[PDB]
Amino acid sequence: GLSVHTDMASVTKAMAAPESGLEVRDRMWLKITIPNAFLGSDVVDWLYHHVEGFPERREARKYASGLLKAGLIRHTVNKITFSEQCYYVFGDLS
Amino acid sequence: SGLSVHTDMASVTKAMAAPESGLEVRDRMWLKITIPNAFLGSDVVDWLYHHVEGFPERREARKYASGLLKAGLIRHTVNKITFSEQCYYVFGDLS
Amino acid sequence: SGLSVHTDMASVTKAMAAPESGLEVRDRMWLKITIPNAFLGSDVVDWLYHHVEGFPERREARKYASGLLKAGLIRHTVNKITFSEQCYYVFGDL
Amino acid sequence: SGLSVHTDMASVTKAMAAPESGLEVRDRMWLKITIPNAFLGSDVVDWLYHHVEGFPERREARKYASGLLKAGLIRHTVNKITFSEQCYYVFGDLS
Repeated sequence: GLSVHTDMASVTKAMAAPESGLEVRDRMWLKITIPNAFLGSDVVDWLYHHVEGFPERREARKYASGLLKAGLIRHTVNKITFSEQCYYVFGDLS
Repeated sequence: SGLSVHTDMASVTKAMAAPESGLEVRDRMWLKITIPNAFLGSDVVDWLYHHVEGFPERREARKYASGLLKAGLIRHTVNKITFSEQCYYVFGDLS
Repeated sequence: SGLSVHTDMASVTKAMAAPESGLEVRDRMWLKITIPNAFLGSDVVDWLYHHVEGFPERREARKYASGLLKAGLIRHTVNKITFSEQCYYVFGDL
Repeated sequence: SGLSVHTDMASVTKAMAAPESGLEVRDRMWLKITIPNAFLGSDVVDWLYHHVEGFPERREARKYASGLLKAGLIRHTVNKITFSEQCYYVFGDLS
């Protein structure tokens, strides 16, 4: 039904139709170059392994959330709540 | 040994930020965007090779996909010109 | 810069494999499998809630779906017992 | 409309399983496997291009990555022969 002889716009319209078989998703992943960034779970891990006084990892997560509230670490996107799957940078440490 | 829950917060943070602290710190971040009906360039190429007659090899279906981008029939999700199988695309104006 | 196309390949790889090399390493991988007519647990829960009368709220549609898995009317694709909306399923022997 | 909590369960399932039932189906699924220290082919190519001098463009860094897979210095996690940026690898025997 379709070939290299078919006009391009018609081929694309067929590809864009319901049930065409094109594999699609409602999410995408993008890589941004940001100097000196770090993953929320990596902060929590570092705290739990290098800072004494956390009985369970849950308490390290809570400290990292405190760090964000104080502006010692900062969100890279417009977000308020602490999250382990988000990326962060250091605050003003002057 | 040396840092505890009793240490000043700024000083902990500055320990974590020093060179050689062990914190995984790198020049990148990954972000999840919700974009309904987006698609990888490799899946366009696969669809074309499987549904459009006359591609002697897969590389010819890749070149045709690049032609779709050039024409505006598909569009990059970010500001980039060259076609790549690893990037995400959406459909252009099909009205 | 200390590495180039003149460096032996084995040494370049041991550099990439070193701690703190820069290379993103994580303890996971995602595998894509072709399985005609598979579906997410959430897609089952949605269909029951929209098409079967008498559920007071969505949670009871979730419990019904878990009942379908117990009965073998739907099946996990991997060896697992607990029903989850995020997992993939196929139909049982009907 | 026709189906309720009083309907036998097998019949509800057969209705859900019929063509045009409205059930969202797919023919691809994604499985997560816990593999220690695995990495994407794309991150290999990014690392090489960023840290190894003498690549005129990124495609030469990819060709180099492919060199590494042939030599067994890196290894596919599933039985695939050719190098792909979208697949996951682990290191080979490094002593």
